[PDB]
Amino acid sequence: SGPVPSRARVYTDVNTHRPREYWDYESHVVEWGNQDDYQLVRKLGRGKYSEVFEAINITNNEKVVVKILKPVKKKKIKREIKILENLRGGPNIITLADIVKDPVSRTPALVFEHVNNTDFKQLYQTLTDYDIRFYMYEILKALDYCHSMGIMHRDVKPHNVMIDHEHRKLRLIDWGLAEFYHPGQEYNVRVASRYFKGPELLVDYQMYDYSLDMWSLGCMLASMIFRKEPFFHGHDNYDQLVRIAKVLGTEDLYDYIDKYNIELDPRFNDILGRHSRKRWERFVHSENQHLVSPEALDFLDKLLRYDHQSRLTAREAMEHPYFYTVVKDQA
Ligand SMILES: CC(=O)c1[nH]c2ccc(F)cc2c1-c1cn(CC2CCN(CCNS(=O)(=O)c3ccc(-c4c(O)cccc4F)cc3)CC2)nn1
Ligand SMILES: [Cl-]
Repeated sequence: SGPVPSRARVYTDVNTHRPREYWDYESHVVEWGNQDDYQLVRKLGRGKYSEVFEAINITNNEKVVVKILKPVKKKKIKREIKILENLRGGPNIITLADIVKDPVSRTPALVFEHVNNTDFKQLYQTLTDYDIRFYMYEILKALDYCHSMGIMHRDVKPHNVMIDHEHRKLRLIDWGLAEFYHPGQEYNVRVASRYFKGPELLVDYQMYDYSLDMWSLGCMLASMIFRKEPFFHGHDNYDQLVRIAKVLGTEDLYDYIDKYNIELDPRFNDILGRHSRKRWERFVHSENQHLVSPEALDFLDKLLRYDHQSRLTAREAMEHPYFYTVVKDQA
């Protein structure tokens, strides 16, 4: 036969219970403003699907970010917009403030609240163990919210987390890969960034769920606390899985494959090999020990599992002892 079906352990039917217009983004009609309200100041970054500019709203002098979309499928634009609107006001979700089209070229852009991330290379290399716990909690607040709202982010990774440390402000950004979760729907595995792709995506298991975001969360925590960017440094999609096999081991991988009756690409035959599951200690050394603790390693081990159904949910994660101290201060 073919694969064994899978359903998310939490928020399973959340979208079944909502009215249709909530998730049927194909039919959302969009209302465009004039980009001429917004004047671009400088460029902030590029990417596969967009360029991002700092801009000024000339009607109220407010500073904003304009995200000019490169040509995506028309329905992916509706999708991102509908997701952003559904999540607007949620904890640590970037707030969408406008939808405009260039008046001549007719290119669409989204307008967001500005997050000030400048002097971030300092931030990277100087977050305390406490700050990492803090910002992990902030990320998790964003993921529990969007998962509870029936939405898979699918592209969690440091570049899609914006932090303004001066104001301990974190926003989860770029929802253009996000999808609504529906039980039984088979999704596109060609999502996320290579180093953050979950095993489900690498073996072509299409019926995945919110747990994917938590595998990605796992790869950021590991690469933060070990100081190894990226943690799983694969050289293509196939070899990405080998690199995970070299840490998680092959026994658990092949048990996962068997559990879900996954057809494994015959390419993986020769390369996956035979690998023992490593202890997290072999990634510790004097330069990163200050960020590694028993709690951090228990927490991380519970995110990086082959079987998506067995990874910690966002909510379960926020309850881990790792965050005991963060939870206390918030109060
Ligand atoms: C791209 C895009 O659609 C976009 N759309 C927007 C909408 C509104 C807006 F205003 C801006 C944009 C942008 C947007 C994108 N950019 C450029 C990048 C430059 C690289 N940094 C990554 C470092 N992050 S960061 O907070 O230091 C960071 C991240 C994570 C951690 C971390 C970790 O990796 C692991 C554990 C704990 C952690 F905290 C640390 C720092 C992010 C911004 N600027 N604006
Ligand atoms: Cl964005």
